[PDB]
Amino acid sequence: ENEEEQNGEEEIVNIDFDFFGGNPEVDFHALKNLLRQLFGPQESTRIQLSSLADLILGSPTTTIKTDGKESDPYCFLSFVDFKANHLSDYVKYLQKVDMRLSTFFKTMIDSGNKNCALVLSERLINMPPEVVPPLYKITLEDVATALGDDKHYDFYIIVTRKYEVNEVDYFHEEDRFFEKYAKIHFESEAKKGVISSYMILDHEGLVKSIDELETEISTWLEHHHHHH
Amino acid sequence: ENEEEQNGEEEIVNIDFDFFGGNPEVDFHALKNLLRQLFGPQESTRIQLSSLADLILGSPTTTIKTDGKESDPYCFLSFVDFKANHLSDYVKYLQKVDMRLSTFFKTMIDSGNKNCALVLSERLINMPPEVVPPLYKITLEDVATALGDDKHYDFYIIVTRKYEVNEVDYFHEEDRFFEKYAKIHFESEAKKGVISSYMILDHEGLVKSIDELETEISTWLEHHHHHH
Ligand SMILES: [Ca+2]
Repeated sequence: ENEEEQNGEEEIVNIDFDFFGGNPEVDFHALKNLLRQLFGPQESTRIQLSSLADLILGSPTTTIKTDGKESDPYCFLSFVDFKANHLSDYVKYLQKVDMRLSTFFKTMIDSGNKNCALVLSERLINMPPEVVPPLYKITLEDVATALGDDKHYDFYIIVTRKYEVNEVDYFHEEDRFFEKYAKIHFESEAKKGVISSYMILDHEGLVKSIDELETEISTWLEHHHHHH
Repeated sequence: ENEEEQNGEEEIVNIDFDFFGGNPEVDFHALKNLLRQLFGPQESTRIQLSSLADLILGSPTTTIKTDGKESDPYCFLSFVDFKANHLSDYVKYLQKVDMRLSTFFKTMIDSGNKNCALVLSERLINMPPEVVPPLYKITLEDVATALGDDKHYDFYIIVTRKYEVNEVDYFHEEDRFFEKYAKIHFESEAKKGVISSYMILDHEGLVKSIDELETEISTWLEHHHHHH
């Protein structure tokens, strides 16, 4: 059939970071395990991660795969809509994390017309951090294009994880910038050296964070990995 | 059948630069046309380019393809062995280019112990120049791995092309660095605004040139496109 198969085509390692929309036929298992990594072994027992993975797969979502469209995602970003999922298990969880979250939802979001995205972002720890700017730009475009009129979310709820080095460092280096612009930031006590961290950002702050995150490599990736 | 085909897999453009060994079953036509571009319309009538492309396909050669292993190379680098091909049409051509190349060949032949690569390097003008450091590193490894003992060629004869701006500029930005380290470098008179340029480098000068050429992006490519 294909005379280039089994004919020296793998002599050179070629690791490519290809971006795909969330695929409900392929991505569920790997997404569920990335959520387990994000929330950690204790909080994973407190969230229905199967339900959250299903929600993600019906939401604006971008994955990164190095082993083809058929393979597992090694990184994803998803913007889950708060108001449309206001009765979801994950919203139920977030309402109980801290009064700052429940107060924000009630007073800033339920109060009026402002829209809130629940950000789910995780990747295997060997994934390069320079994929993050193109990842956010593509997924933000998914929202803006579907909403039309260059609209966007007003606020973003980001859950992430940090660690004690014996000093605290970041699994996701972009969180350094998110923290700089966060309207609200708080963290749980460390457990097994890992800290659960919660940030509320407005859209201006999110965009500023991604701009400040840009490197020569992430700009290169944006030029080669983008919507039509 | 592949259920991920015709299922949203092209929503995001993903341009990747994959590196392959020279493929005699696929690459001949494109290599010959890249040789025509390299030598130009006048000198192409003075070289048997079919014979040269055949020599390239039997030599250490790396190509870059964006459209898969079955597609045409858009960039290649080849090190053709001088001594093994010392009666070839291409050596005959180089001997008559200029007394400065003929004198170098004589000094080499008479030495009896030095090895020289005939470097053939060309790419479509839309290819990004940052691919050049990983392209050279992979092809040099082809030589060193085959020979063992970290051995390498002593000298490299590079034919290239430059152009008159109406000032002289480079089709291959790496030539600016090669020129600074060249054992011998001379150029023919411009024809139709295009200048034929001839460089002889020793291995130390070639290594220094590639190191000077490295950028954040070319180093990124090296980390993701390399031998096993
Ligand atoms: Ca790349």
